[PDB]
Amino acid sequence: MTAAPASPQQIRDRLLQAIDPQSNIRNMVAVLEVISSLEKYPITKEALEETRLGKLINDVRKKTKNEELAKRAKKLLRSWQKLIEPAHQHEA
Repeated sequence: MTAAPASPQQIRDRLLQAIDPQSNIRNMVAVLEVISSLEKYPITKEALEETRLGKLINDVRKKTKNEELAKRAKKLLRSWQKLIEPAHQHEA
């Protein structure tokens, strides 16, 4: 459900209904909606800390759709990581 979540807080709610708070998967199919959404909507930096999506980075790293993709994802994640390390080359 929901083709466009837009705001990061709503993504968190969708994550927790797919997995246990202890970061283990109950429904991979439900997880796929979260990652597929994140592929269309990258989490903003102030929202990343606000909604605490950094834990999602930990879980998606191991439970991502494609293990090879997790290596590629770093390019996208760097747009978020700019809050700890200067990364704002062209997405300004």
